[PDB]
Formats: sequence, structure tokens, C-alpha cells
Amino acid sequence: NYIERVVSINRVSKVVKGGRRFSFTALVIVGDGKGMVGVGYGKAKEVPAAIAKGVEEARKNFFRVPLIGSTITHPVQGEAAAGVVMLRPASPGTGVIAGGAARAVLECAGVHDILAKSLGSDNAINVVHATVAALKLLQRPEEVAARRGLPIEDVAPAGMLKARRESEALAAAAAREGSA
RNA sequence: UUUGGAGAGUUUGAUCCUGGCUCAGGACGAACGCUGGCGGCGUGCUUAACACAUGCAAGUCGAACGGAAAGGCCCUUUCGGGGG
Ligand SMILES: [Mg+2]
Ligand SMILES: [Mg+2]
Ligand SMILES: [Mg+2]
Ligand SMILES: [Mg+2]
Ligand SMILES: [Mg+2]
Ligand SMILES: [Mg+2]
Ligand SMILES: [Mg+2]
Ligand SMILES: [Mg+2]
Ligand SMILES: [Mg+2]
Ligand SMILES: [Mg+2]
Ligand SMILES: [Mg+2]
Ligand SMILES: [Mg+2]
Repeated sequence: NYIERVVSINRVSKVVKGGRRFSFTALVIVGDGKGMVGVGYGKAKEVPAAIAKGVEEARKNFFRVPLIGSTITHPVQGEAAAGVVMLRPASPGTGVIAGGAARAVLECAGVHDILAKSLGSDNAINVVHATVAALKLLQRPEEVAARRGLPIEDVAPAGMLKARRESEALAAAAAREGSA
């Protein structure tokens, strides 16, 4: 079950002595909704070939987002190229809130509650590039604890560890129900 | 130890950056065009601190005093009125 979206379509032109040659391009976003995201950007002379190339590139490119239950861990300010994107965790039930491209990418990722805002470089390509850069910048609390070489409870707050406990309990319950 | 951030269009054969302009919401001590059944609730000179007809918007005490113009009572009557 792979989920796909299309953000924009642009008509590129090529000029020669004879006249004008045209081509099609598009960018696609693919995500499984369980923490998987991929960015694909393909070009072709027709929409079917373009979309096929884009989805193939998305299949080729893969990356795992370390989300905790429903929301992100810590605030992030990712800056890529001329695009800037900010992210912040939310209280449960608030819902997804962001611009077009940010909403598409985050939904394909599969989160439910998060804050976002775009401050420049409105174009979708740079927006998604900045968002994926921020996602790269995000880090896992277990990995940071291992790097620090200190006990987990001494680096993680009570709220976060409790939320992790409840998320693990719910995941175990869902797995048991599915197995049954 | 708790509460909460959305964008879109627009310069170029096609791309990006900065940056301008417009739109999606809420509010009025409001006005205008059209239409217009009823009940309940608030509100009604933001300009000329311009000029004003008119009728009202501050009186009360005889248990303070001198007194009885107009009333009541009792003495009188010619019904003009004479005393307390
Ligand atoms: Mg910068
Ligand atoms: Mg713009
Ligand atoms: Mg709030
Ligand atoms: Mg143009
Ligand atoms: Mg043009
Ligand atoms: Mg500037
Ligand atoms: Mg700008
Ligand atoms: Mg009418
Ligand atoms: Mg009634
Ligand atoms: Mg009224
Ligand atoms: Mg007067
Ligand atoms: Mg007085």
C-alpha cells in the first residue's frame, strides 16, 4: 500500500533554429504513512512517462522519519538552499496544519498532529527540499542517549517517556489484535 | 507546571532570489439599492462648543412670626356682606 501525490506540473520549452520544442516535468511525493517518505522528480515528453519516472525515483529514494507516536520530538529549524521551514510538536488531536507542499509531505509521512510554517521560497520544490532537510536534522532520543552514554531517564523528560510508554502499549495492543 | 502559528495569484522562451500589488476571516455608534411576517433584547447628532419658537427640568415648613386674599365650621345677615 503505497500512497502518492502530485504537487505541480510545469511546461518547459526548448528553442532551436527550426522553432520551439516542448517537454513536460513534474515532482511526486510517495510515502507509506508509517514513517517512510521519498521525493521523486522526473522529466519526460508526456505526462505518463513523467509520472512513471517520478514514481520510480521515489521508489529508488527512501528515508525513515523517527517520529514518536503521533508528533515530532523537538523543535527543528531546517534551512536548505533558499528555503526555510520550521517544525514544532503539537498536543494530541490538534491536527495537521501547514501549507500545501508541507501538508502533502507530512501526510505522506503519516503523522497526525504537528505545527509548520513557511517563511520564504514559496516554490514547491525548494519548500519540499527544506522540509526533507529538516526531517534529516531531526534526531532520535534513544540514539542521542546512546551517544551521550548516560541512562535514558536522565536525558529524557517524564512527559516524553510516559508518552513513549503509552505509544508502546498501544502498538502492542494493536499487534495482538491483528495477530488474533 | 499549562495554552497555542496554514495559503493562493501575479515579471520570463523556461529557472531561482529580493521585493511590490490583490484575494480567501472578524468587527461597526454605519450609509446605500432591493426586498420585507411575527416575538423577545440592547442601542439612536461621530460634522456646526452653529442659532434657537415653544412647554417643563427646585422647592418645603402655621409644631417660628405678623396675619386672613381665597376655602371649611360656628355666631349673623339685606345674600353686600360683619366677628372667632
Ligand atoms: Mg538565510
Ligand atoms: Mg508570491
Ligand atoms: Mg489557545
Ligand atoms: Mg507572466
Ligand atoms: Mg506572459
Ligand atoms: Mg529582502
Ligand atoms: Mg517575498
Ligand atoms: Mg423595504
Ligand atoms: Mg413566549
Ligand atoms: Mg432598538
Ligand atoms: Mg424658551
Ligand atoms: Mg423652602
